[PDB]
Amino acid sequence: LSQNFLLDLRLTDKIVRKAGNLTNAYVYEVGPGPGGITRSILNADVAELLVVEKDTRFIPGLQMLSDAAPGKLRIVHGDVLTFKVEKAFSESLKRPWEDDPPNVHIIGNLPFSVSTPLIIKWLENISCRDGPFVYGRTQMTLTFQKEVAERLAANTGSKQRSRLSVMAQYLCNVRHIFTIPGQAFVPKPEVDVGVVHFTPLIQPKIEQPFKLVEKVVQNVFQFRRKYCHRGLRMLFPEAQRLESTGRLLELADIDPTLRPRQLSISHFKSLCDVYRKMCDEDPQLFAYNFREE
RNA sequence: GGUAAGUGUACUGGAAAGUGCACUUGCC
Repeated sequence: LSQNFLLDLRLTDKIVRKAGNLTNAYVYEVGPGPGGITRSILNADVAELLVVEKDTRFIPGLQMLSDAAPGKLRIVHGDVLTFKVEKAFSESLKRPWEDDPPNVHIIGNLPFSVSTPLIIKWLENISCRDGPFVYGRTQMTLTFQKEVAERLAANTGSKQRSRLSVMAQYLCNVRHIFTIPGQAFVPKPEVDVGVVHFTPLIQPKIEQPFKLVEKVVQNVFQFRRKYCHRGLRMLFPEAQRLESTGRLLELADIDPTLRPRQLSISHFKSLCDVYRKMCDEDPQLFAYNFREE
């Protein structure tokens, strides 16, 4: 539940500029409380604004706008996590993948406790081209915490280079655009808020299943300041770990003295592609959870 | 020594913050 509100008509209006030209668009907004952005979206001449809101306190104020803008704002009382936007718009709007993005957009100012699990849920959806991505390469404009925004957009060798960097950037073009200060919200939180734009890639930079990249990225990054080989080890049961780790790094041409923050997405394609071949040869390797064995 | 803030720093795929460490400022 949200307890810090963005109501500056200057900042909500600037968020919807960064989403692009929406002048006949079908927009799905997830966050809206006081509808600050909601008002900003409707003044952009969208075709429809679909809006989901769990908190009932905000729905009378959203109806306030479904009448000041008749035939423009569809309201839904619901949970953005259970809600299926795959069926919220017509099949006529579905563009192919190797086309341009569709006329469907996601804009969102969720609580960070909702938006952080959800961006990963949506990243898996991009992988499977289902979910919000039945329409094609649906773009999304979301608010994360200043720090989380930088991790999604971080390049190699930087300090915010985390798991979220690779899980996002291999599937999406990611632009951390600007950062609103906490003082602009009401009441003020003890954090700053970043704004990030996602555009799904026609060809992902790793073509492996999402759960496979997940596992490689999770193990590379689990020991954070150390040699990246400290983490890649744990993909392999102890009995084969010495030989399977050396074979992994050598075939992928990875320097084991590299740190997790130093590995390009190219390095992950090589690690993932070779790890994919190891699981094809040993059908019971992929399930090795080192945490107990 | 115990404690609580603040600052810096490290980490977080469950970040409107949290935790470790260092220093500073107060207190017991």
